[PDB]
Amino acid sequence: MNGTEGPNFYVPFSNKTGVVRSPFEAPQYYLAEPWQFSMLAAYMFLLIMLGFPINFLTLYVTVQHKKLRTPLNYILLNLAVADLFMVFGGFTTTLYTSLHGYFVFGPTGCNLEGFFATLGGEIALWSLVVLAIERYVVVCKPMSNFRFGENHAIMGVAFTWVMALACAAPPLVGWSRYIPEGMQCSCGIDYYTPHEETNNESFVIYMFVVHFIIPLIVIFFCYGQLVFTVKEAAAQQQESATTQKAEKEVTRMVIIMVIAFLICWLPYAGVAFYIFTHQGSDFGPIFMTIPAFFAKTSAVYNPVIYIMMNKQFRNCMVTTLCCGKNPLGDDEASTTVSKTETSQVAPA
Repeated sequence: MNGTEGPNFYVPFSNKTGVVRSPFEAPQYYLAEPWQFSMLAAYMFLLIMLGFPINFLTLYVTVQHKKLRTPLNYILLNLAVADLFMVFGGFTTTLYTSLHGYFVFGPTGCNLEGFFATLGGEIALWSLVVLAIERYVVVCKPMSNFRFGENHAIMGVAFTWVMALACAAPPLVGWSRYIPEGMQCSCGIDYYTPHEETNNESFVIYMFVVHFIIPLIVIFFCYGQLVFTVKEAAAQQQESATTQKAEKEVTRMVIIMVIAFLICWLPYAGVAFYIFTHQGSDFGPIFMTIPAFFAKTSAVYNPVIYIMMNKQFRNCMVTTLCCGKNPLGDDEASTTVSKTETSQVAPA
């Protein structure tokens, strides 16, 4: 093979020189400099330092605050949870793996990186499939009476977790295993070899069709059906008594989360596919590695988006720090939500 294969792994590098050992048992410092793996070791550490306290902050604020109860805040809390799963779970393995330069926990450590990432990566995706259908019913209106209430929020969150576990789990009972990637610090599904002992040429097609390409058509469909109804446009301080202005401000954030998804995943999906088509071709370590760790900023953007645009949530998380007794003058145009302050608006 152009790229070396293993019984339970695959190192993308030539072995005519005769240096390649198992990423589980041995290091991989022939793929790069002695301080090149320190990048990843410092990258994961400085990412987990900003991943945990933002996801835990989002978790602390959303549940403690009242007005934040629509499917908007349920699903984006589900993401904050799904993202915190990664920072504490899958990211800590690859931090400790990148600290040594190889999976010190064995082939089990490959799963910790490959399980939490594939799990959290799909909850990031299928959340947008729930949020895509939310725009479809309330805005485009096939059924004008129907609207996503609190019931469909939890069924949406429950729906996201079922799809993620139907992708991440199956690899662990004789199906396509997780194999180290590039510098062998990130660990993803074996699309590197036609390992027909465990259906590595077959099972890879399952995830790229069911757990990927269908969702993006669903999101481009709802974004596409909004060719007439709600195109990219703006409005003043309030509309429909501070309803449609705040509602359309969420519509931005719903179909902005798909924009950020496409930026922080296509790069991995393009390279991961490039290796399936070319099964064991002549490609280097850096070519594949960057994609993976680049893509491992999905445990931070969903919180950032949930904060940055939505002014309904901006004023909420600030109040938890000090705990005051009344709202600011600029406000949100629909009363700001706080722990012991004005989380209230009389409906009209």
